[PDB]
Amino acid sequence: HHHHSSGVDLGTENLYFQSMKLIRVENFEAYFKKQQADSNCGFAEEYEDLKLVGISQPKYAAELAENRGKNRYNNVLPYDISRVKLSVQTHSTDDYINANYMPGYHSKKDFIATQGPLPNTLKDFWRMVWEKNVYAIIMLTEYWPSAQDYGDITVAMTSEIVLWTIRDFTVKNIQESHPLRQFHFTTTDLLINFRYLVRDYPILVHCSAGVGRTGTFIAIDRLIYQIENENTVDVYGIVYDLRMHRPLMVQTEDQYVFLNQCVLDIVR
Amino acid sequence: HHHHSSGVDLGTENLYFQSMKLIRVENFEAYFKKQQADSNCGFAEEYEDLKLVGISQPKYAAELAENRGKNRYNNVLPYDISRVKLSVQTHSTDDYINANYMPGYHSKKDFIATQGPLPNTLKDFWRMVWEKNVYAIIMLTEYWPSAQDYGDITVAMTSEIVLWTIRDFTVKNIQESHPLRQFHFTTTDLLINFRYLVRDYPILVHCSAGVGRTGTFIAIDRLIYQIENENTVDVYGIVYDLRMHRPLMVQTEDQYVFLNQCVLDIVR
Amino acid sequence: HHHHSSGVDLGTENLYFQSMKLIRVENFEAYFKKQQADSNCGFAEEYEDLKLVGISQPKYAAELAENRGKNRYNNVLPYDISRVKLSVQTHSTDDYINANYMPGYHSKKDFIATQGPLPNTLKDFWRMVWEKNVYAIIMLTEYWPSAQDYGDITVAMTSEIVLWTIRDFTVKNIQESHPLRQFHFTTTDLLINFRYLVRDYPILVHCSAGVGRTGTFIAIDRLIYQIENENTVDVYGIVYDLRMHRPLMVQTEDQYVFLNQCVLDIVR
Ligand SMILES: [Cl-]
Ligand SMILES: [Cl-]
Ligand SMILES: [Cl-]
Ligand code: NI
Ligand code: NI
Ligand code: NI
Ligand code: NI
Ligand code: NI
Ligand code: NI
Ligand code: NI
Ligand code: NI
Repeated sequence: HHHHSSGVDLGTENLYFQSMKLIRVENFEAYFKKQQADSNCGFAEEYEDLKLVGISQPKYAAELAENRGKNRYNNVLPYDISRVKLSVQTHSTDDYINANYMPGYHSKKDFIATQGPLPNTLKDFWRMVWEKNVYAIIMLTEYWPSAQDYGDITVAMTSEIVLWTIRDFTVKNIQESHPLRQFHFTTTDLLINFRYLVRDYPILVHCSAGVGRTGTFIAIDRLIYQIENENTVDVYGIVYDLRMHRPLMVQTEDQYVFLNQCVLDIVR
Repeated sequence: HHHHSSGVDLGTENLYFQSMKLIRVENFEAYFKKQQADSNCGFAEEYEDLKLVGISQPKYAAELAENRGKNRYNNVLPYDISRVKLSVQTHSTDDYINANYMPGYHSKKDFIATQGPLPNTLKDFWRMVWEKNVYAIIMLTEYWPSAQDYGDITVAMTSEIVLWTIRDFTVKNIQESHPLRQFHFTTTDLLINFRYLVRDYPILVHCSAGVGRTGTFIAIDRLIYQIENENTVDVYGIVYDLRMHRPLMVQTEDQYVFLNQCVLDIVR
Repeated sequence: HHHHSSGVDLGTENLYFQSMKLIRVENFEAYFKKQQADSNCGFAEEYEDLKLVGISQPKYAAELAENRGKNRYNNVLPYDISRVKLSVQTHSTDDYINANYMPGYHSKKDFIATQGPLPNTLKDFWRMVWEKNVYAIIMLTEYWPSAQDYGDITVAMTSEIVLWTIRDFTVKNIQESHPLRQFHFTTTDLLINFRYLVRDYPILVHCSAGVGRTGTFIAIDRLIYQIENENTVDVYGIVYDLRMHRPLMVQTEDQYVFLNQCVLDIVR
């Protein structure tokens, strides 16, 4: 615990000053109207203000020569500070998975946001799932046994209900097993509903780059907790916080604006 | 959790090195004598050593053009890092109140230190009281209904005992209510007694600028807890910590020296 | 809670990136073989990589003119950030003891690592023991009453079993008493056994400079907890963390390599 003087770390200064924008829930009606005017231009400004948040943070792991083929996109790289570090065997660079711990409402490790695994990273994906005791997966878009072995880990599917759909697997170290529930997702009703569905039961959330839909989902889960326990809304401040842990969370003005659309609904 | 190398933030370095001065309570007699000698000159040095603590911290919110009329004094401005951020409606700058969270003995949000509200900030004052769930106010010197509405908040007075005096109000959102107890204060006996009085029952503490009497009060409350649970005294280190969260806490050598006078008494 | 941008504090950057090297316990057999090859050369590289960790941290207290005679060696000085600060009487510099809080598995104050006391620091040593509520001492190599007074503290010996050996003392403020147990230590069996012995019963650990054997002991205690609760090993990351709080913890390649020898055993 230390405070910083002005001038040391500009990023830290942004954080103290304008990292957050609280609205009481009983004023969100009036406020949402204000921002959906001149065609969303108010939300476009909040969204533009967030654009540089957290992008100055180091990402050495992700940029090493050996870890190039483990990243789906070159512009979506995990920040060193929040990345998920796997165990090691042959060299340090085994530890790498394009994945970050994201804060939820209750703690900082509530989520792992990650990209949809590559052919050459499926082994690492399941390793991550086992090592970090992952019990739920949220697929927001075929890396699973329709049992298959992936490295030192064996994955068996044990239930499939197609309605979104729900799947149950067992993950086992081939040298001990935990069970897993994956929630596969396929108006704002559907998103809000899909989440309340999910919440009955570290939550790994992936879309394709692990950033747009992934961010919208995590965000809405947090907003809902804040709407039920506090009686307030902070879309700006949640995305800010997500950006401080992984780049591009909520990737388009439309997703940002859409989050706000979901909130406006819950509030009625 | 990170440690800093030397040279990064001199303020942080001061904090690691000489931010604190512990005296066992059974040695405070001997020590107090030492500092009240050559006419208080020992306490004058501790007091001079504290003079620059925390003043290099950013205060952007407080210095914006729109927030000028919300500050009673121009030399008492809240640091960004600890300021109380209110909810928003028309623009960001609604969030502003000249107020800081101050640490108490038990946590960092134990107190809010603030200035005595201005005519144009009474609405914000009551909003702060409601939003941040304030149950006690400590007035250390007429912003209350002798019910009145202040913005979206309604304040009714429900009890007044004049002895110091004690008042009870109800604060209500005009769109849910909590009750409030205000302790209005009017030798070191009176201060020590006024506090023990207060403690039976986030505590908002205000004098005029929210800094001298405000700091002396908070400080003495902490010292007393430290004297009862630890068996030690750290006046220097408490003021240091208060300065790291709001400027000028304990504003004159006389208040500092007076805190020490109160301690010397409790110790007998 | 703040993250830092790249470039602010290189030490902090090292911490985010390569501060840690996790091995699942069921892979340590294969990994240990790899590092004991070309005559320990793999462990020599891990050990060389750790050599600069934490050495850029400020140590003002330890370097002041008045505190020179309180340090056994001039190259083993406590970092300001973790040093143990004693109470004061005649001036600030009374607070000084060549000692640092070291993190254990459960918290950051689990250990105090310190040098074997000097003739002119025995008073401070016992003061530290009393003030910081020390219940166990681990001697890893005659500062105790075979009752003697040391400053304002009286130390009586109450039990001595010679087998390593175990001693019990009572420490008393001569102006209240707690009891104390000292564990005096005299293959990897003996170290692992000596620890399990110790653990039945802030733990002060000292060798001569408070750094080699001291570090090996603390480290092995942490590794064992990590092997029992996680099912993993991180020798590199534990020493790293110890170096961030006191210099030279695990002082030779042989101690580092020996820690790994102890782990390899437990794993069988
Ligand atoms: Cl973090
Ligand atoms: Cl703070
Ligand atoms: Cl620390
Ligand atoms: Ni800390
Ligand atoms: Ni912390
Ligand atoms: Ni603070
Ligand atoms: Ni942290
Ligand atoms: Ni630390
Ligand atoms: Ni920092
Ligand atoms: Ni904090
Ligand atoms: Ni964080």
